[PDB]
Amino acid sequence: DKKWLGTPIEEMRRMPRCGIRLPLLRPSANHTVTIRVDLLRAGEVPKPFPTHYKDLWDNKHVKMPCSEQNLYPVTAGSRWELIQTALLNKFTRPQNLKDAILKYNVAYSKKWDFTALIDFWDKVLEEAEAQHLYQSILPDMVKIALCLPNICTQPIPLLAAAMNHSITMSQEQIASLLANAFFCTFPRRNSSYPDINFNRLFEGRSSRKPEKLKTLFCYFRRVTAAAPTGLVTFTRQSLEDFPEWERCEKPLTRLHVTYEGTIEENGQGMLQVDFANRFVGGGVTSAGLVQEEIRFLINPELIISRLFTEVLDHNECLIITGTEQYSEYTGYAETYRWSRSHEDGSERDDWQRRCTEIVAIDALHFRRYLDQFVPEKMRRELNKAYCGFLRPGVSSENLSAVATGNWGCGAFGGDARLKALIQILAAAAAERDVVYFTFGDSELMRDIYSMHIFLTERKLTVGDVYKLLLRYYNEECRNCSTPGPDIKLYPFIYHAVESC
Ligand SMILES: Cn1c2c(c(=S)n(C)c1=O)N[C@H](SCCN1CCOCC1)N2
Repeated sequence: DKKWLGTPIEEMRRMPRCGIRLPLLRPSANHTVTIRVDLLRAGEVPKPFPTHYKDLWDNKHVKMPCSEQNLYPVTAGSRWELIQTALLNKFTRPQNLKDAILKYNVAYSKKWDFTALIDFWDKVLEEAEAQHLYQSILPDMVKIALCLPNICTQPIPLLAAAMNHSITMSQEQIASLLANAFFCTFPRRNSSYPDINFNRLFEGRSSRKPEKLKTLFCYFRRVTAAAPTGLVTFTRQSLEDFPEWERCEKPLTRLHVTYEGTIEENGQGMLQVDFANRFVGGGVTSAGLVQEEIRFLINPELIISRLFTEVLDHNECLIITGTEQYSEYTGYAETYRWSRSHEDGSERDDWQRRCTEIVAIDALHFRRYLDQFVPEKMRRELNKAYCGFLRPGVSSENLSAVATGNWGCGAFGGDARLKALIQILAAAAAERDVVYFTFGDSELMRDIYSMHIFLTERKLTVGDVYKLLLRYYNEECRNCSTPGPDIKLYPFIYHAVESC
């Protein structure tokens, strides 16, 4: 019968109910704000700040395609003018769009294949849908792209390694930027930053790509038909000091665990985990289609993090507040399908951000299964998850539950039961409750619940549990001569505590 165990999800903290009173929104040395805060009003499109376009072309800011420094060989010409001339042409066939995009990407005319785009337009879409694409949706996308200098007036700093910095920008500004990424307009982006131009979406034979395309066009149709009115914050967070895990005296927090539901639907208002690549977004603009890529497609405002977010080091994460859901889907990887348009019902905070908080924390890839039991590797994951969960200067009463699942399992070779306990410990250290979705695995739900209530009823601390993990490594893994150990982790823990 039972679909969930533990503390009722109803009893877990959610935004906006649990939220702090936000301080007044204002630009500072660690907070770039690209709109007029004095004109920010519910239901109104934000006004860019500053009024006129200002340009920075350097190694600390986004290089905007509309910069006067974006040049091409003719003598130097303005590539932004070239871009306008190429994209301001009628499209009636997919070749026309390929040819347009290549005019200002000439070096790539033999490298970039547009097969997935051609197949999408010709062999996937209905003729009426193809007609709406080229008569309406693509021209509306060109227009919002070419409007970039009036929209995105303020230089956008890169979220570089080791920076603790926030960018708050309008959903409209994002739309402009992402329309540019679709048309592959971002200069010098074709090494420690993810891809942002969408050229790899158009390439290859793949049945994923039509579905990706449908998801993104669903977004593009919405935001070019009627401007979104809210804001989005992107915060790179980088911690210097990490807990001494073996000395940590904090108790475990509450747990709800279920084999039904999703982070995104059932974890509304909670800190939602993105099972990230260290290049945020992973394969979203290319071949990937699992948990991160899906989330970046149905909430495409996440994709713009790729424009400005340097690859995550071990002590870093990216926290994104206010992205909106535009699509629903079914399946994943080979069975992923775009279903329909989604009307996001989320409330907005006092900064006009959707009450949706997503954190990108990248797990390690374990080519050898036992490697993740090595203390250094356990600590690495604990500290990554901890950095992703901690909100310095906020009381625990005001922190939502963490909504997560089988982080780093799948292609990355994580043990689900180890990673569950890791996330439980990190959450406990950050003084947050845990809502854990096992994604159909009822046995995993029962196991995580059983271990959690076992440790809770015996009042073991974070440190107590971590020490038991070290004992597991020292007795069962270290001098282990086979691919897996003699005894599994949870049984080992039960026997070791029940032995005391
Ligand atoms: C929406 N969603 C969701 C997943 C999870 S685990 N949860 C909790 C969730 O809410 N996986 C996916 S697709 C990739 C499947 N692999 C399953 C094993 O783990 C790694 C990844 N989508």
